[PDB]
Amino acid sequence: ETWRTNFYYNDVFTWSVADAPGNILYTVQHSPQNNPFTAVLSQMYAGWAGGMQFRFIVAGSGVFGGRLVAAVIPPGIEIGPGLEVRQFPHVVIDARSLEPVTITMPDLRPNMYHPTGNPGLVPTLVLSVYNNLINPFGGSTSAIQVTVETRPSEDFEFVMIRAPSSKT
Amino acid sequence: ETWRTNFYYNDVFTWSVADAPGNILYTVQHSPQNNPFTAVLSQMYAGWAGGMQFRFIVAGSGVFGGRLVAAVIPPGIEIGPGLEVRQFPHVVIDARSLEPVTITMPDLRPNMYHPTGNPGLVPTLVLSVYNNLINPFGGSTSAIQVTVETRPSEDFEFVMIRAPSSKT
Amino acid sequence: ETWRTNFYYNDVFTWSVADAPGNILYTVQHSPQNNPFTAVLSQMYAGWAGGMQFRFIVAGSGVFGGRLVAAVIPPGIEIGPGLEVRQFPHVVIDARSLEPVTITMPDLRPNMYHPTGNPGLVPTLVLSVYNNLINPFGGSTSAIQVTVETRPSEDFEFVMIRAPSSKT
Amino acid sequence: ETWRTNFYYNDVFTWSVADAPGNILYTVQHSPQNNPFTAVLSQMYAGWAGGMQFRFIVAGSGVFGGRLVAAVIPPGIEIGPGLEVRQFPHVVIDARSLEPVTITMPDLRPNMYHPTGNPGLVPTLVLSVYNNLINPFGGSTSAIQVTVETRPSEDFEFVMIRAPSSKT
Amino acid sequence: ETWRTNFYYNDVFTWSVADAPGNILYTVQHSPQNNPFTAVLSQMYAGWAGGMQFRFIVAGSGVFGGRLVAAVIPPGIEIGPGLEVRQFPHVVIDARSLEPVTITMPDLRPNMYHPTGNPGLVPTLVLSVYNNLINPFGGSTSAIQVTVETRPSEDFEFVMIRAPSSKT
Amino acid sequence: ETWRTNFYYNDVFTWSVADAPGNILYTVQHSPQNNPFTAVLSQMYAGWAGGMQFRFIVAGSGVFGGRLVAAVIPPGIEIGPGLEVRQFPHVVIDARSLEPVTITMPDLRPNMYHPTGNPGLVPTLVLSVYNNLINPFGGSTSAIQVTVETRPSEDFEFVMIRAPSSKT
Repeated sequence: ETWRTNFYYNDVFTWSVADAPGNILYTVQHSPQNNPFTAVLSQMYAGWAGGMQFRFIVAGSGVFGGRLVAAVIPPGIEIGPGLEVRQFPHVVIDARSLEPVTITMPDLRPNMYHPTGNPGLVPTLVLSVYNNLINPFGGSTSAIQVTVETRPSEDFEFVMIRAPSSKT
Repeated sequence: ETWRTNFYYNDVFTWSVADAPGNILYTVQHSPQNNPFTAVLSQMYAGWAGGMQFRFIVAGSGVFGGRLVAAVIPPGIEIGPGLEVRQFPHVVIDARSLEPVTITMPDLRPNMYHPTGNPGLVPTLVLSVYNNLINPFGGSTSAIQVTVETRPSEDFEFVMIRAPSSKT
Repeated sequence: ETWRTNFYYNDVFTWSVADAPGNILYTVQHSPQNNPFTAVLSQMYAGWAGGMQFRFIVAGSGVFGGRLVAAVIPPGIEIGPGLEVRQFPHVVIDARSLEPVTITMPDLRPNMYHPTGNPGLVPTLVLSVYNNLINPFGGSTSAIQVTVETRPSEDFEFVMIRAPSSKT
Repeated sequence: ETWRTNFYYNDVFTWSVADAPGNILYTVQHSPQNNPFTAVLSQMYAGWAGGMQFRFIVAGSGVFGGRLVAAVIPPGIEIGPGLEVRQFPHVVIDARSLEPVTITMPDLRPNMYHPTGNPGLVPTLVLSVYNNLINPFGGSTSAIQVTVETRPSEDFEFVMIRAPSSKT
Repeated sequence: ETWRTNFYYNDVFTWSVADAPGNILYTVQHSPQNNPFTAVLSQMYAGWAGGMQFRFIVAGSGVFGGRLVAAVIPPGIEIGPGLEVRQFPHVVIDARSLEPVTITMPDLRPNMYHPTGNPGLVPTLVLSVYNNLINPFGGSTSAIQVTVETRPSEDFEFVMIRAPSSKT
Repeated sequence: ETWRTNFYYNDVFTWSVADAPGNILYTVQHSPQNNPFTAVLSQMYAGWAGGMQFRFIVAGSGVFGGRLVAAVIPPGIEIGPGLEVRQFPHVVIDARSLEPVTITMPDLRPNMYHPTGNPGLVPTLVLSVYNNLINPFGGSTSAIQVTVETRPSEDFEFVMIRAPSSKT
């Protein structure tokens, strides 16, 4: 299936020099709505399970400095300013990265599947500043953009086909 | 075990000529209480899992016309007048059927087992009119009866034996 | 895939005693729009190919008489009153049929695939009266209903995945 | 060849309650003209041999009674009112038959092949009343229709290709 | 054949800082005219089929930032400002890329071959801005050049040799 | 065990242009307290042995210059300004390094294990300037940050389980 072999655009956010280390820049809950094609397919099924892959593309240059840290937070843990992302299993993203950086969010769940419309407890992916962005030139450029892309994992699947006009 | 090899009477409902297509005639939630012998056994166990088979016997004649449609609704979907039963996986029941028609309701659940007294989310079986009943003679007979019978499926089982006098 | 293993409701039409033999009661062009689930999937693909199966359920009784004839018309043949359906390859449908009657419409096409939004030349399925309906009782019932259901064939497939928001 | 794998419409006749037992309702001589597609092919050949299959579709209902008898008459036997069809090899056709009844007419001939335009001696298929039609309701319906279809047998063939514009 | 083993110059376009994300910078229809040597060979043949490879060489530097996205659009889809290139299968091109980036455009066609002079429906390759170009120095340089090169794919071929002086 | 398969944050220090070559920037003694998860586990054991891996992430840019040198100092050697780090076995760390640099500190000890609370003689890891940091632009940026991460080695282990409320 071609809809699960390629990465597709999901979202975009901004990283600036003002952001102090430890600040959270981007959070998203695990859901089929985070992919363009799973959102279409979800209207004819009553449940889902499996993980998803995320890919980050940094639109920086070779003169910038600074790093970001991304990690997956298990269900049942409060998300806020006092979260130590750097002490979870994580990956490191550079400002002058030329190749995309990929992190997989597995389906960490206490149930067997997520009902559509009420998935229950789900994991969360959190992006935060590890080292603050620096611009040695000090000109008019004080921020850069990061693009997010997603692709379903190998074990992702739908269950319990249903009528398209039904209500969850 | 003879208590799980034969079909036994569960309920009965009425089908008339006045019922317009799409009207729901009979609904039942998945439960051990839908069989005479599982209801007795349920008083000494604390949990259950597995499916059940349903059998419909139509007390019609060779001059009637009209059809019914039966389907299993997954947990988490609202049941009401605006439910498109004909666009779920279903079976078709005729008014002049001589042989019984059998549909199996599997145990579609997000948990590992159903606690007794609080099973949680369960599937539902829905019977509705597919084509309205017709009587070409137009006499005094305007309704017929349908008998419902049940038998536990192969994978049905009880767990966690408990004292008979305990309270759930 | 459960969306291609079961039959689902498509349409319904009326057959009465007034219809003279040779009259056409129901026609439909070959298209993914004739199935509830292929219509949803067609919004993310740019082409399709393959056949479809049709199933007819007659809501008659044991006292009616009369027969219908159904056939597949190859592309490039005019459809109208002067069409001899009975001299094409066809199937015969009875008024008192208890079991559904199934006919397969293959993908007869001069191209390699059908572009979505402009399929080109396609076959057509035609239903017409073979012997007129008769009611020996002669009461108030002069018409019966026929339900149509569809299921994709084994060789049906989609090609050329595309963005859901694109325009054909 | 698709022209010899399917049944096609040939003719139709009427069966009523007035017809006394032993009356002949339908007769036809063995000929390539009894099939739509052999009639077209016969214009480029000078001879033919082989049998043909006949199929009868009764447009009755479940309340009618009565039976018909069909048999093949060898060449050289006079056909008329004093013909005992019931004492030839025969098949029995019911008024409330749901499935078509098939009889094969073999090529019983004293020659090697039939010249086109002068076949010589040929067999004949005869339909007659075995038990008279009865309508217990006694309303306005006193007759039913029977449709005839044909398909060439396995051993049917043409010989001696000729110019289409020649005269036999 | 050396004419199908090496890349050769096709075209060039301009990328500037003013271009907003989503703007289309370069489009080309699939054709033998996009390669220097297939254009010469096309004057003695009446048809062609097969894909082509494209190669992009960015004349940027190590201080620029920004990315482009390239994708193949199937035949029968409207090309314009409201095209979501980022949600097709695509490749990502960087402003400071040192190595060339290659994308293959297959021959997506509903026919068997493309007649020369009237190929019919053909795919299209589209280049658009994914992240806008940025120059941290902010001097006089506000645009860069991108060179395009092509090479026929393995399955490309010509058919139906014809006189060089004939007219299509 | 996931607590010994991933790197986790330990500390951070500052590197500036003012630091002359040979100056020491960061020193740490070998201890279970240098990892977040070994510090928790150390409260229920009475001894430990084995090495630890260190990882350095430099938050520099592509325009900076300068290098650092890191080495492991055996127990029993005085640590001070007159230490020739460059003439020990060492690794070299660059200011514009994109990938992390890893050095392993083995458990060089004259005993069999380190008692908790009084480990005895232990090795030390020393970071010092090899070539001074340079900023060709000469703007307001005169310092960069270096992040330190740790992960236990393969041969690290605890011994002699003890009551959590005991005192060493």
